[PDB]
Amino acid sequence: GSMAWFFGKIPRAKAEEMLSKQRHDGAFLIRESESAPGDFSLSVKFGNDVQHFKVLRDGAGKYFLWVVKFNSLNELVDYHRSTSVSRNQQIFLRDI
Repeated sequence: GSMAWFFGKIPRAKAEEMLSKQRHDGAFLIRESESAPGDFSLSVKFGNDVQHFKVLRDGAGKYFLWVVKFNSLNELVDYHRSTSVSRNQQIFLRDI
């Protein structure tokens, strides 16, 4: 029933001003970006600064801020020693 976080089209500069007054870190708003059709941005008050993040999209039109992909098998395996191979189960890799 209406999202307080959607501020439509507004200049970066207006959200900075409107966020630096929000006291609690993690205060945020999404905003249609002002130069790229359908682009979105997420602005976050954090610390004494106000931060911005491009809202990425994939060829399927999924949205995501950041994802993790590796350059090689070595790195892929190295990562999953501390984070789940699966997503529904927590299975970590341990060398035999």
